[PDB]
Amino acid sequence: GRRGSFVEMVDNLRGKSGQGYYVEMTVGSPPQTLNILVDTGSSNFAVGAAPHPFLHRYYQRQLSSTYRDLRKGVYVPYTQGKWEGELGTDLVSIPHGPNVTVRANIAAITESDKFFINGSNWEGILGLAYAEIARPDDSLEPFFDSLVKQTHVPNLFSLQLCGASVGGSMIIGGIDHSLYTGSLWYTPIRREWYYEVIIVRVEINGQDLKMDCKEYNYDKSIVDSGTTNLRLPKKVFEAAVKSIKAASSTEKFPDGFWLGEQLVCWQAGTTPWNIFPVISLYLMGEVTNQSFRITILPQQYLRPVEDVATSQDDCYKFAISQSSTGTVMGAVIMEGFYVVFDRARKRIGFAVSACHVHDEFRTAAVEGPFVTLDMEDCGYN
Ligand SMILES: C[C@@]1(c2cc(NC(=O)c3ccc(C#N)cn3)ccc2F)C=C(CF)OC(N)=N1
Repeated sequence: GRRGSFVEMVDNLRGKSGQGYYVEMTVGSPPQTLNILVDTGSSNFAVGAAPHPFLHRYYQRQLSSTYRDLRKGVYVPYTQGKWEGELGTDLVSIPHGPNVTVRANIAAITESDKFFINGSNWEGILGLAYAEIARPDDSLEPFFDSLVKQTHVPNLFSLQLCGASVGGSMIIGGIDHSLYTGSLWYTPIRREWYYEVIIVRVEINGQDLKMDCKEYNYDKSIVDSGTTNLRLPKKVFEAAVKSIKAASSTEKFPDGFWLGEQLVCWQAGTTPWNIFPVISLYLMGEVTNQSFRITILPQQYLRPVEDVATSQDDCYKFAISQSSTGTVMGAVIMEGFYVVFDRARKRIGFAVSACHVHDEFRTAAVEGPFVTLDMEDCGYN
């Protein structure tokens, strides 16, 4: 397709619960196939390049006639573990994506810790965010930037994350209208580094948290397909769970559950969804003093934990958790919505996902417009 319909790319995402969403890619000539995690929270294209025992397969540079060494390394630490690699370029394509082949930067991973997941079916990570947060620096052109520069692929992508096997769609260079219902609503990308946005108001079951909105974006709010949780700043988390506790006080659960220190189980088929509140985030709109509201269900924040071998019941993780890095709108948010990363226009569109899991009483929602004053004061500097 060219606009509005891209049958080729529908259902091009796979994964497992809690292990993220991956797309099939090829690197080098002749083409080497790899499953690659779709990550809007980073900016490196990095692939396994050595026989780590967890890996189904890895990039074999020796086999590629189109491979070029940049004679430079890159060391990428995170909070939990790291990866390290050798920088180069090669020909990269997406079999179930646009019908093109691009020369892109590839970090050939040669050492890692707590990076590859044991039992997962991906071998690398596609950083979809901007050069500003690329490693080692902003001169290493991210994949999507190389894609847009070298081809006629429009400067946007969209994500439908569907939620042991998960599915979804990454529509590269377009939007597929079958993937959502109702209207897209757009929030401005504040700065092109992460996919930074501003949260303007928070409601639990319709009840405003009544916090200084500056808190909601302390020090950052981002959209991140490479994180499971809805992550909230601790002050906001405290307030949020306090209200979530109140709305659900029809039942009691240990404190640890709310901190994700323990899991909570119900007997098969009898999860009290209705005891749990909806969560609504108001996002800055396109227009001065105008906002919109996205609403998620317990279906989104209470996640099935499948691999619990010491229990026979239906066990769940509370997937809202505190943070030091700001708000992270991960899979918990994105699984409710069709999300349009409108890079050309510096904006992010949300619409009700045609695939989000709901019940017969409550649906995920995108609603507007609303009148919100002082939305700029919600940003942090
Ligand atoms: C570069 C990475 C990253 C992300 C992941 N992501 C996942 O493993 C993962 C798991 C489940 C879901 C879901 N749903 C999404 N991503 C793995 C390794 C990894 F290094 C680092 C962080 C933390 F700082 O956050 C983001 N967005 N990306």
